[PDB]
Amino acid sequence: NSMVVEHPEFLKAGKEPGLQIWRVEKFDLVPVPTNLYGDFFTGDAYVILKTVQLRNGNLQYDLHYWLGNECSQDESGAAAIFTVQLDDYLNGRAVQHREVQGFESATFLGYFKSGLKYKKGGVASGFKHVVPNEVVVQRLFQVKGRRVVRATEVPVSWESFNNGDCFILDLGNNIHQWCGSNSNRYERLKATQVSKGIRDNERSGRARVHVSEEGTEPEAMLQVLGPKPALPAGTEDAANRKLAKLYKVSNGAGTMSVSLVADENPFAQGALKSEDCFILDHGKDGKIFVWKGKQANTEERKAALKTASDFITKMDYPKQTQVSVLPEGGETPLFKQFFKNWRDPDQTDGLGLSYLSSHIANVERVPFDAATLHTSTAMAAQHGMDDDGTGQKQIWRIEGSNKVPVDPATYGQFYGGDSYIILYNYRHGGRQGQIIYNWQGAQSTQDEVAASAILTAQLDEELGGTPVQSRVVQGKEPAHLMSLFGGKPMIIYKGGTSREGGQTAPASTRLFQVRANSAGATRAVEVLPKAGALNSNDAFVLKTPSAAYLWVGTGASEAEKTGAQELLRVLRAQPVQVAEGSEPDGFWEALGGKAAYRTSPRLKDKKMDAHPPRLFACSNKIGRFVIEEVPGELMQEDLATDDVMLLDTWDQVFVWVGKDSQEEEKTEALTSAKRYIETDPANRDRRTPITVVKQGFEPPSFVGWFLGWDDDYWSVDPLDRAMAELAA
Repeated sequence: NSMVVEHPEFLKAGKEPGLQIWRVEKFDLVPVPTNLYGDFFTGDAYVILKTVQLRNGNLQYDLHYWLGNECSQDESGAAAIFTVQLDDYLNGRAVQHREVQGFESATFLGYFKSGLKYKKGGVASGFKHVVPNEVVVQRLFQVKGRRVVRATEVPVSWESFNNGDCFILDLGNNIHQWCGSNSNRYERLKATQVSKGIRDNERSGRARVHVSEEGTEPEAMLQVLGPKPALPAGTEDAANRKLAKLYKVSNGAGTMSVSLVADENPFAQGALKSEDCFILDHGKDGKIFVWKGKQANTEERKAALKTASDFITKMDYPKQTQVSVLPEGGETPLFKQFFKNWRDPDQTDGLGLSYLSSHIANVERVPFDAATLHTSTAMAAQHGMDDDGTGQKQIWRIEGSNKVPVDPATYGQFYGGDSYIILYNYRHGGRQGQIIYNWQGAQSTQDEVAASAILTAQLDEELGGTPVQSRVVQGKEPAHLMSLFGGKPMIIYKGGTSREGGQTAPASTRLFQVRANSAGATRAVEVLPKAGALNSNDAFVLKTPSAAYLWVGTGASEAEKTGAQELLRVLRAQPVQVAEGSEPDGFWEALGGKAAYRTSPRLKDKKMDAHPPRLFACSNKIGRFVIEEVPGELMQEDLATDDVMLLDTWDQVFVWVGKDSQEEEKTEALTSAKRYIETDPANRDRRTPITVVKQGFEPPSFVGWFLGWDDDYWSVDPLDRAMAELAA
């Protein structure tokens, strides 16, 4: 028998986007009924194929296998086997995931946003997944977790209960949802999904969800559980993110040994040879990766999962540690970010990259258009532009502990010796909002940098606590800030001061980098006058006592050319146009010789593919900084009013502060972002802009990342809503 006859579900999954789940039953793959996706037997293992459509129309595969806690070695064996052999039928191009009950990957978790159910039983005890009528049930689920929401089947007893969690006592025609007196309001909201899911999927709409809390339990509940005793209380990353090591493997074709190849990230991409397999160990953060070179032998590549196991044992890591195997050419963004500038040899041509993260597979890529920007929060988000930047603005320089108004004639020029506050009014949709930019010169004195931080916060306070607050550090201006100065470029000088006090004298030979954005606005950044500071993508202006050069890189467009000559006007010099590759030698001598610089192009449109937006909740309690990734598609729902969240684009880190989060959390908003940035395994630029945003006053460049954003969402308490209209 063929396999495509016999697993025709496999044919569809191989050919259509969607999700397919089989349960391993006596060394066979048996489809799980669709409306039960999310239900898992704790004594079994399963195989999960997610098929994503790529944008060029091609299909991309994530294979996961999932082991329950009461799984036999032989069950998990089969699951591993099918995983390897399925990847085989898909021409070695799938990404493989080992997933363990309780600690499955953020990717895995994202497939099930009604949540997971972990049921008692398995094949060995004669249990199946089966809907067809005839339902005499008596089950108890403990619902636990805030973003990751898991419902675990537990003994039908008050001993199973506690004050801090939610419980569902499934009784067939009637589902009883119960909430601990110490259960937080957001957790109850989540538990309602589970209940509703049991009503809709398992009881085909026809059953009553009855909801209650301690002291108000129904007769039905009291009848099966007995009279209620006193219950106990509840049981709910760090700086283990930063460090990772890379290893070469010898023998999956025999017995495991490994060599250290890099002891600190970021790693050199060239360390990854095709003839071999490598392990990237991030085990202290709960994850390891296996990378298969396209040239490693078959014995080797088909033994990847086994190799991962051995490594976890050899290093004495927890058994629930996550494992990912990746084929050469099919690396995931999280993998590639461990390396110095990942360049996949082709990829400026083509739509997309190595991998499309499942959680943005749906996002329609909208190009930049100033005239329709005011209509597209999608475009706002995708381009980091809250508006076209032509609205009213005030600019101050910090002198001592005061805001001093900058000369309106010089709006656009910023000195590295100073620190600035720009107050900006933006307009998008039909609604108005405010942004306060805090620009910190690389040479500004600590007293003044700090003064500008405090003054920023005080301006926000007195503008009613609502403006967006954005810290930017010299040389890393966010896209929107550049676009605030008519058609002129934002000019940034290495380090003088514009204050009345003390004008200085300009340096003898000065080099400026002129970089443009999606919107065509440019910024000219003064840099060290060395050839090693050159870039093929941008225009450059070099000023020497002798003359003035306007060097135009082969990547540079019209916008960069025109931006550069507007700067030449400011410097009061006369340009000498000079194309890259064929330059007068008076130029090369002005830079002190010719060394090598950067030629490889920038990601531009593919930035989103390489670095999809990721949402985290973060927390300080215990004097320990802890973060939790929220899995799957970014939803407004995921923004809990008693939380401080982080939306990480690549270019910026938004921190969202909920109205009901704690004081220390709200005032640590900035430091939290800095800590998230400091600890990232990618070695993020410490200058990365941070933008603090308030619940109910989010800007377009933020809301535009969540499809389904509704502005009245918070007017009625979220839990009060879900109570009535969603359930019964």
